[PDB]
Amino acid sequence: PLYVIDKPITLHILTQLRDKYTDQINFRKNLVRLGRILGYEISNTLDYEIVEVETPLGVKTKGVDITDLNNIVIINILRAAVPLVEGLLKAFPKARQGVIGASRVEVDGKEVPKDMDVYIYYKKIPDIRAKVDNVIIADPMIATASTMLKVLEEVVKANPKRIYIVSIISSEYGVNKILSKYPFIYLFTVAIDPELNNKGYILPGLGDAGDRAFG
Amino acid sequence: PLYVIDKPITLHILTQLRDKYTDQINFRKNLVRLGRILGYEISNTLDYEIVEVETPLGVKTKGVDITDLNNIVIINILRAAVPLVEGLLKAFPKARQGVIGASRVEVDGKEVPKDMDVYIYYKKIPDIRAKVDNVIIADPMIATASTMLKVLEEVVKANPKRIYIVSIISSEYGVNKILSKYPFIYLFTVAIDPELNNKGYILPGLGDAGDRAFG
Amino acid sequence: PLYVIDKPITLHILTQLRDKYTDQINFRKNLVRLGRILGYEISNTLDYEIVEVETPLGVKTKGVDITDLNNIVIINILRAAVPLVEGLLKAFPKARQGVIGASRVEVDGKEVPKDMDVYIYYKKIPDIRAKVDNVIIADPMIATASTMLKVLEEVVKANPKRIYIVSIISSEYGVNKILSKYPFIYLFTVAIDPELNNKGYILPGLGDAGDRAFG
Amino acid sequence: PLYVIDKPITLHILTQLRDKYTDQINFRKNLVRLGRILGYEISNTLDYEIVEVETPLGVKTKGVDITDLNNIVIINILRAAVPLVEGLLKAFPKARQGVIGASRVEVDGKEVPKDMDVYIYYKKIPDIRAKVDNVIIADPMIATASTMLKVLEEVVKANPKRIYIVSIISSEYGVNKILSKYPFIYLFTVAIDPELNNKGYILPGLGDAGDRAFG
Ligand SMILES: Nc1nc2c(ncn2[C@@H]2O[C@H](COP(=O)(O)OP(=O)(O)OP(=O)(O)O)[C@@H](O)[C@H]2O)c(=O)[nH]1
Ligand SMILES: Nc1nc2c(ncn2[C@@H]2O[C@H](COP(=O)(O)OP(=O)(O)OP(=O)(O)O)[C@@H](O)[C@H]2O)c(=O)[nH]1
Ligand SMILES: Nc1nc2c(ncn2[C@@H]2O[C@H](COP(=O)(O)OP(=O)(O)OP(=O)(O)O)[C@@H](O)[C@H]2O)c(=O)[nH]1
Ligand SMILES: Nc1nc2c(ncn2[C@@H]2O[C@H](COP(=O)(O)OP(=O)(O)OP(=O)(O)O)[C@@H](O)[C@H]2O)c(=O)[nH]1
Ligand SMILES: O=P(O)(O)OC[C@H]1O[C@H](OP(=O)(O)OP(=O)(O)O)[C@H](O)[C@@H]1O
Ligand SMILES: O=P(O)(O)OC[C@H]1O[C@H](OP(=O)(O)OP(=O)(O)O)[C@H](O)[C@@H]1O
Ligand SMILES: O=P(O)(O)OC[C@H]1O[C@H](OP(=O)(O)OP(=O)(O)O)[C@H](O)[C@@H]1O
Ligand SMILES: O=P(O)(O)OC[C@H]1O[C@H](OP(=O)(O)OP(=O)(O)O)[C@H](O)[C@@H]1O
Ligand SMILES: [Mg+2]
Ligand SMILES: [Mg+2]
Repeated sequence: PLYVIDKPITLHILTQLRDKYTDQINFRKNLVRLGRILGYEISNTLDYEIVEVETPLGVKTKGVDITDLNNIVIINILRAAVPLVEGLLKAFPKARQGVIGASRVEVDGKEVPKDMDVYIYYKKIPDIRAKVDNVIIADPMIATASTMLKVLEEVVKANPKRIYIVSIISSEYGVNKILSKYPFIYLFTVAIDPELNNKGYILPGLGDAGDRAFG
Repeated sequence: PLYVIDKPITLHILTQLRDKYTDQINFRKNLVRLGRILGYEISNTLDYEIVEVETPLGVKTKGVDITDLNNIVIINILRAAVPLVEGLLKAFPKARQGVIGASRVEVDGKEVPKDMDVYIYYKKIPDIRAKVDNVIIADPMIATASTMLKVLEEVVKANPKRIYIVSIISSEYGVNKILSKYPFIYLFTVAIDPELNNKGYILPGLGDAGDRAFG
Repeated sequence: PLYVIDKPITLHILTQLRDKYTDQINFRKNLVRLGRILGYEISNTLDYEIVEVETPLGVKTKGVDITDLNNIVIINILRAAVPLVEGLLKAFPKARQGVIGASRVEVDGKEVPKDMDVYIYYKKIPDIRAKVDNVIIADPMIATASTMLKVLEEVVKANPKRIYIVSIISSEYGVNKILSKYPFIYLFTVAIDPELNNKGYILPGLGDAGDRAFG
Repeated sequence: PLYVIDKPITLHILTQLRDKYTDQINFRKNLVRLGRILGYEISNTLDYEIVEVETPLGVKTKGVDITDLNNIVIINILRAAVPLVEGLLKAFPKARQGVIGASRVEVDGKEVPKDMDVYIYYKKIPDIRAKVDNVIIADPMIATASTMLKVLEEVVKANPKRIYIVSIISSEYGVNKILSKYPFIYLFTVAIDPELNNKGYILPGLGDAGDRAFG
């Protein structure tokens, strides 16, 4: 399932992020912001049940309860996901948090075509309850999806109820590469960019979210 | 224009607010929360223009810019709007803030039928630019709309570009009373309750938002 | 008890507030900020008890518990206290909130000397438990103290355990006028300005906090 | 320079963190909280200059300006520092952010005495301006200081103006091991615990801040 959250509010922030004349304080702050907005979108897609409450004037009345806000396992993909996951926690307070690190298998002869043999050098995920939890992998940029797919490779094994992916900008290539392989995946993103260059950088993109937000 | 923002996320919070076993910290915090969510809805309805930005890799590209986030005049209707306006400011940072106080013309013989001759005892609004600003009157509860209409009576005179109304719960009666009189009004609300009793209290409602949030 | 919280961090923000080239977003945001900082100062003066907790490795160990964070009644003095009280709530989540409005008894012949016969036109305070609660009246500016003293006049009657006053800038005159009358009062403030002019405006002051923050 | 920020407000939160009956939402939230409080302490120790501003009524007047809030390089030591650094950013918005990962040189024969040959497997620090920046390394727990010293080993090389260390709980052993080696270091911490066991765990401590906050 593809969800392209391109409303005015989100395209407004996305524009600020794109703009290179946007300093670090603002670039970082916008990541957190979207995190909370896309965090809200995913919320309106989670499993909920109808409940009954009793108002003050004593009137038992129906209501909704997103019981699944109790089964959230967010997975922070360093280094740029951090700020994104910050805003995500504002929507999923009850989430356990996984941390993952991945590096392109250092080749030597610049090759990044469709695959840069990614490799995990850090992994710390809480227990994922099979067919119960809703895993949410966060990473602002999905370019060649080498990273994402490598992370998924491991998550899929846990067999959680649902698997969500939250990115700001993902590439034409990267979105199809993922969904074709894992069609049951709920992929949320704000914009889907046409192409990526021969270095794996997304175009038009927005530069390096990691350095833009940290350095 | 009526906008009933009844998505799962908003009906979820609304349910917590309804529930009388919800303490003050949480009841108040949920008002602020919705304020920011309904603040986001109104944002996706504001006038924006297409802009062009230059990414880092040097790619001039299109984007949206809600220029109207610059022309916002929020109007806080004491006493319960305060918390609501708190979250609203998180969506409209550039807004000037009006403060208003209204009291039912103290009669003596309990009468609240369709009108309780409301009266303004406090008023402090910034300058409202005719046909430029977008006025946003905030008040969680719209019951008989005596208060709202009394406030509008004064705002309409300013002749702003648009006029929005943000309420959590508004009554069948109160919504129609307002829109029939002022059809051009963008009325945002989460739920619209069937009826109000003979004291002007909304049913099923959620009790007194003012005392629930303050006392 | 006078507490002049003039540390670098607070004098830094106070300076920004003083500066007239500080827009509304920043001026307002700094009020909230100080609110939370002065909110922290008052916290280190509240009654607490020593407690014992059991760490994970199973080690019962001592700790402090500011039990009095449970007995807080904040009193928001319109119109400028609002933003200040916003940050104050971030330190005292468990506080009930009073709202008060006061106006100089509209004379005609500009007189503001030592007294401008203030008058309350709005009042909504929760129940204040005698000798239990710690009342905290918030108002960024204490000039002639006509407002403050008028508000206190009513609060003193409740006979709460303690009474705190949180202001950003208070005048030489206003501070002494209050403490001399009510010596048991814990008055917190960042700076105490030399004098106020013949209109009741503080000098050097920082202008109208109300219009600076709202309009 | 040792700074033990053991005020009631900080010992209050520290107590909640110690307490094993404190869930994840609250344990994590308290880390962020302290981050902002200890972030404020360090602020009152930074180099500032006296400035002059012009109030509204037109009165040039003195003020303080912590110019050094412009030269902050925070260094997040995974995995627990994340939440701590979250609150730290609320005090140092203008900071560049370094990320570091360290692992005990996997031996085989449980030995952790005074040194567990630590090893860095991840490092991404922005440029540190020699004798200009104020580096702030964040890590809630300083036990044997193997991690801290290993991180410092690299930071010292940059020769920044000042080097701060922000921890919640640090051990008798770890504090002296660091300051003896690097006496010019400004070490901030809330509590200093007596001893650590033979596994490197602090006593009384508060358990694993990483798993307490993430899993
Ligand atoms: N039990 C508990 N939950 C908290 C507390 N603080 C935050 N939370 C939860 O964490 C979520 C996000 O919290 P924060 O990081 O403080 O975010 P925020 O900017 O305050 O956002 P909102 O609280 O939604 O307005 C909230 O929606 C709450 O569900 C706390 O002190 N206690
Ligand atoms: N220029 C400026 N704008 C600010 C500052 N702090 C907040 N704002 C603006 O005010 C809005 C809401 O700010 P806050 O009350 O801090 O809300 P928040 O919980 O931090 O929410 P977000 O900043 O959106 O994540 C933001 O979206 C900003 O546009 C500040 O220090 N400087
Ligand atoms: N039980 C409960 N308490 C909350 C919640 N959100 C906030 N609080 C309390 O309210 C205080 C201030 O909350 P906020 O207005 O969200 O402030 P904040 O900017 O998030 O500040 P901190 O939570 O202290 O980091 C906190 O210190 C909490 O004690 C919530 O969802 N549940
Ligand atoms: N220019 C700019 N600075 C911002 C903005 N939002 C936050 N900041 C800065 O970042 C700091 C911490 O911001 P947040 O993470 O929003 O923290 P917060 O809970 O809102 O805390 P306070 O803003 O201090 O009340 C602030 O003190 C500001 O200096 C923004 O929209 N624009
Ligand atoms: O889809 P892919 O082509 O794999 O690219 C996406 C990933 O690459 C970048 O991380 P990087 O390794 O540059 O580290 P960073 O997190 O510090 O940016 C980016 O932050 C994503 O994590
Ligand atoms: O549509 P209406 O029938 O006019 O009712 C709605 C208004 O009444 C209540 O205010 P109240 O006067 O009770 O003061 P409060 O703000 O302290 O609740 C409520 O908070 C609204 O402001
Ligand atoms: O010590 P005093 O001389 O009485 O002055 C202090 C009070 O005066 C101002 O309120 P104002 O009536 O101007 O309304 P405002 O809250 O909108 O600023 C100020 O905001 C204080 O509330
Ligand atoms: O002073 P030391 O004895 O070196 O111990 C302190 C460090 O050890 C822990 O990290 P850990 O390696 O357990 O990973 P974590 O960050 O996930 O807790 C802790 O979070 C500190 O980072
Ligand atoms: Mg909060
Ligand atoms: Mg903010």
